[PDB]
Amino acid sequence: AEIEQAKKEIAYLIKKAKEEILEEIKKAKQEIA
Amino acid sequence: AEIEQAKKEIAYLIKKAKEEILEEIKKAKQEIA
Amino acid sequence: AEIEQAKKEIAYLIKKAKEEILEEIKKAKQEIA
Amino acid sequence: AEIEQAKKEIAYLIKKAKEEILEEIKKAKQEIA
Ligand SMILES: [Yb+2]
Ligand SMILES: [Yb+2]
Ligand SMILES: [Yb+2]
Ligand SMILES: [Yb+2]
Repeated sequence: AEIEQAKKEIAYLIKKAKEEILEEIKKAKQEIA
Repeated sequence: AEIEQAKKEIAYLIKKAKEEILEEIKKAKQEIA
Repeated sequence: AEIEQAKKEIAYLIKKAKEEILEEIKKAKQEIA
Repeated sequence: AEIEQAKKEIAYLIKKAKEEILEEIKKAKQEIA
């Protein structure tokens, strides 16, 4: 089930990227405001 | 049509990530400026 | 060549998301600083 | 191994996008705060 495996891997990369970006926006906000 | 289904799922994850990130930038902007 | 087509479509979505997010960070920066 | 190649290409695009966005948040932070 390689198609599904590739999708799973991509989804995990998106989930990690999203979370790190949201964290960094929030932490910048907290530093400034 | 598994290839298309995987693409659809990935596209939805990107769309959600994009929207949440843009929202959080705008809300930070509004808090500061 | 459906695999390649799906990749092309995903790549375009990432490129649009990246560009919009970078634009919005820069415009927020310009408003504040 | 086209499925794996497409996954590799997508992963690289995500990695570049993530890194550029995180850099730009940090640099904005540094300019303001
Ligand atoms: Yb987190
Ligand atoms: Yb929204
Ligand atoms: Yb642009
Ligand atoms: Yb870097």
